[PDB]
Amino acid sequence: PVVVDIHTHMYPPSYIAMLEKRQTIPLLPGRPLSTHFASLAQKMHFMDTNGIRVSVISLANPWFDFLAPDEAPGIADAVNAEFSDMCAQHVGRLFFFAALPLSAPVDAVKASIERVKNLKYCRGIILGTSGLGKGLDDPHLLPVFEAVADAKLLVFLHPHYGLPNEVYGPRSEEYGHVLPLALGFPMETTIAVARMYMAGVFDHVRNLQMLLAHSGGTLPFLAGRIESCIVHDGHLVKTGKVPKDRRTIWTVLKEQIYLDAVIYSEVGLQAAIASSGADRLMFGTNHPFFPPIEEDVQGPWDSSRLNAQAVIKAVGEGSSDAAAVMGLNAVRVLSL
Amino acid sequence: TPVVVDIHTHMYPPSYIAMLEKRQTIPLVRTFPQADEPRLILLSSELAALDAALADPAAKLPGRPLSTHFASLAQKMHFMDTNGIRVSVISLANPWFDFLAPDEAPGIADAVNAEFSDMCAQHVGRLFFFAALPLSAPVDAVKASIERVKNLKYCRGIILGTSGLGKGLDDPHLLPVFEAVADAKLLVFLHPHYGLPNEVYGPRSEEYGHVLPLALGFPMETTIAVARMYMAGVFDHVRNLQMLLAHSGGTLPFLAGRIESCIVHDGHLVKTGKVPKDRRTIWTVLKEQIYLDAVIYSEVGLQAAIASSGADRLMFGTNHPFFPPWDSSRLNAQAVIKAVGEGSSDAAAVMGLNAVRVLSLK
Ligand SMILES: [Zn+2]
Ligand SMILES: [Zn+2]
Repeated sequence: PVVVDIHTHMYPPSYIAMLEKRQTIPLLPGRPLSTHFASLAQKMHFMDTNGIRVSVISLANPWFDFLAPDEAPGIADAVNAEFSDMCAQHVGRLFFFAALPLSAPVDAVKASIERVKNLKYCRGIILGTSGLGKGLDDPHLLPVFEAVADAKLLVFLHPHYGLPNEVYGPRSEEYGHVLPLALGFPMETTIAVARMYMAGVFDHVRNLQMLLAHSGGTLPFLAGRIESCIVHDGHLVKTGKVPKDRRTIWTVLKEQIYLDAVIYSEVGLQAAIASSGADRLMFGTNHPFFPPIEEDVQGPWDSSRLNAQAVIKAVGEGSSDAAAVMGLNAVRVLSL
Repeated sequence: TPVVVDIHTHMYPPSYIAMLEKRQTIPLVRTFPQADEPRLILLSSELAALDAALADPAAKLPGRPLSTHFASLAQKMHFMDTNGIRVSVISLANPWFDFLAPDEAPGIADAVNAEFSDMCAQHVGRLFFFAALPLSAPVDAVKASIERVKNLKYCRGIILGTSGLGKGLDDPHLLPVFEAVADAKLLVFLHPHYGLPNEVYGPRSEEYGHVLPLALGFPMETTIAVARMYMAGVFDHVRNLQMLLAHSGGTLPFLAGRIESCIVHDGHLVKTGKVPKDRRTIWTVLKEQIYLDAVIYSEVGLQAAIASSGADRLMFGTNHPFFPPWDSSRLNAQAVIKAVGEGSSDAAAVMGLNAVRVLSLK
């Protein structure tokens, strides 16, 4: 009964080092930074306490997107080295998603892909929605998707930019970070994957595999609506973009898309399972972003247990589908 | 045998269309040489396609085709008879009266609402309507329109967008409007229109047609609006308020759990005492003050909507006549057969009986 967490983050000491040369951004305001973000000891302590055996860690947002094109490749190389080295400290319990210097020229990005492919304990790539600066449906980004897919690396798509702040209205500050995090993040994810599907990225790179943060954002709920809008669209019909042999979003959700379990609900989880299948769901925690305010921070976490109990509500404890989502799927797909 | 009710179905009265035919700014209706039917242009996402069509008469046709079905009450009844729909609760479609000048808004709103009442009178027992409010006008002019539609025959609720008076739905100046509507026992039908700022769809948005604004922008707009209402405490401040949400609440049934998790873990909210132990959760609101329409186009969506609000709070809709190829009305009826089952009490409830009870359709 191996338990694997595929949605878990760290800010390495080398990453925090360069964060304190900037007074622009990254930064009462914002989040408070603790040892849980930086200390690998605190990570393994969290894993032991919460019954987690193997973690596929990844750098948290904003990654390297804010960096200048000249410094970004060098910084990405150093941070990815740290990740590989951190994984070697606890062999068999730690793997990682590498981050790419997407603010650098395409050549440097493709060179990074070749390097991280040959880094120990690396099993994939984490990337945001901005791409090279014009989203994931940017034609210049196709050779990047092709290189990542050929390298046998899983793409972990993660939000950061959310939606433009105006949408939340002039009272947004009164609700804390609830609106950007609860809505902005999953909506950003959905738009990005929709733009990918509409541009035909999945068709052009059919070996590409995609893991989606927060159960696809809202994708499992909006998939049917997206399909209906596609088949009825006059512009797409006239231009011959909708033939009979066209791969529907449901087919892509079951052939090329994986979903995480960080949805905090059995309602949402049931929708995601019915979208991709119980074999294509993977348990996550989003550690260390949601710590208890009243309860002890060094003990068990509320965010991790809510996602765990939802699985038991969805597929039942003891069954093959439960052991798969909780870890055995990640072991299978990410070669652990 | 059980009565079928369509609660999501639209009309533009002829006078409303004529008003749009002479607009040079969105919303508008424009006739093109290469098309028989005029073009309906309602959205900010259509702005670029419009300007390109005016400069070059060879470019793709902007907006959507304006069929006769939008203004035809006869074609509405024909559609109902063909699909076995006994009752339609009709509503003015977006953008309603939002774009009207503050001075002329209440007068036009009063006239159009009276037309809708007269339309329903042509087919007694088969047509009811949601009214629209002159929300660009001062609050007292809005209030005056509420007590007017309160007295109108066959009026069963209010349809409104997400902009409110201009500051959204969490604007405290809008609270008395929610109160008045709730005190009048009128169901509020929240409906999308504004979507999301066009930049989120990227520089290739034109290549995808209407898919992204309609399939994503609309439901996301709805979700942000309701979340803003909820976070502001609108459901606590107006306890008798009942809300019908278009397209199964947008994304709300899927995101509800995430919203809840973010609230309890929000440091700023907990410290300011905005998260008490006796607070009404989003789950509670979804079962007490929120109804959802059954226009989701999937069994996955509908099942999630049923789990969130309950079968007694789901209501069948078609979005007639925004579906030109009649098949989406059959597709949305088909999902009910798989989710709860054909012939059951739950199906009969979703398909019409819930609407009969909640809207007092007699
Ligand atoms: Zn995360
Ligand atoms: Zn509609």
